[PDB]
Formats: sequence, C-alpha cells, structure tokens
Amino acid sequence: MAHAGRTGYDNREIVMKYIHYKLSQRGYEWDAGDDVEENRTEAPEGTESEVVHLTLRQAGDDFSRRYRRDFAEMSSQLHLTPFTARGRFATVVEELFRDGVNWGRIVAFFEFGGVMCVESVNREMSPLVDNIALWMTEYLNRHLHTWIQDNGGWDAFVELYGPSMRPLFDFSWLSLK
Ligand SMILES: CC(C)OC(=O)Nc1ccc(C2=NN(C(=O)c3ccc(Br)cc3)[C@H](c3ccccc3)C2)cc1
Repeated sequence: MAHAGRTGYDNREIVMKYIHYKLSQRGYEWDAGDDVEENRTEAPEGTESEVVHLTLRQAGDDFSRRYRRDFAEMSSQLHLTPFTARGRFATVVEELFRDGVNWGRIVAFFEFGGVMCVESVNREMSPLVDNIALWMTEYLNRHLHTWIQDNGGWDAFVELYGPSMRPLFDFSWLSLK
C-alpha cells in the first residue's frame, strides 16, 4: 500500500483557500460555512498543503496580473446566470482540458472558478460562490484527480511554480465566445 509520500492534498481546501483568497482581494467576504475569525494560530500543521495553495494561487495570480485587461474584458462582460452557470463552467473547463491537461491549464481551472465567484458577488449572486467552488472540488477530484497523480501531484506543480521559479511559460487562454 501507500505510506509516507509527497502526494495527498485535499482539492476541497485548495479550492476553498483559492476562492477565499481571490475573493478577499476584490473586497469580498466569502462565508464558506466555517467561520472562525478568532484563532490566529499559524502553527506548522499543514505547511506543505499551504504551499500547494500559495504556489497555485500565486501561479494564476501572476498570469492574471499580466492579462488583467483580457480578464476584466471577459469577466466584466461575463454574463453570469445560476440557470446556465454550471453549463458554461463546463464549456470553459472543457477547453482547458480539451487539448490535454497540463499544470498550465489546471491554473485556468482555478482562476476560472475565482472569476465566477467575483462576478457572482457583483450581480448579487453570492450563493453561486459556494456552487462554483463546489464544482471545482468535484471536477478536480473527479477527472483531474488521476491526471495530477500521474503528473507528480501538486508536489511537481509546486516545483514548477515554486517561489524561485521565475515567470515561466504560460497556459493557452481559454478563448470562449
Ligand atoms: C479563467 C481562465 C480559464 O481563462 C479563461 O478563459 N476564463 C474564462 C474564459 C471565458 C469565459 C466565458 N464564460 N462565459 C460564460 O458564459 C460563463 C457563464 C457562466 C459561468 Br459560471 C462561467 C462562464 C463565456 C461564454 C460565452 C458563451 C459560451 C460559453 C462561454 C466565456 C469565462 C472564463
């Protein structure tokens, strides 16, 4: 069996943390159920897990900061709807893994869900924030679970998008229209 290794990250946390952070950046306070604003304990319990999120959230944030215009153009205009939001989410995701899955694309998947959350809050659709991120956890663990396991897991990604890893190659923008 498997025991002691560099693989075992909870996609649920990688998402919630990503959405919880990306949302705070836009001045949004997403209430992912668990709300404990009275425990400033930064104990070294899950330092490794934090990296997968820090390096990940930083990886996408770096690309977004460069193409903020292209993002704000599609985001600000992105027509969100709880009736076809799930359907559109798949369309954007399908493109991400349409030509194959790679650490780069995986970055768009996380950045994608973040945009929707920020766009939902604008249209007074906070409830969507929980639905969007939720679909990410399921999708990530549904299909992206195996692939990531064969791509050295988040461990490999962390090394590719580590803190020292200067601005390297980017992912093909999921041009949808
Ligand atoms: C974040 C990374 C992956 O970079 C991106 O490519 N992001 C990305 C790209 C395009 C859109 C768009 N969303 N669209 C939606 O209609 C839509 C609706 C609801 C939700 Br939830 C998400 C997207 C447009 C759309 C219009 C018509 C048909 C299908 C989709 C295209 C959104 C996000």
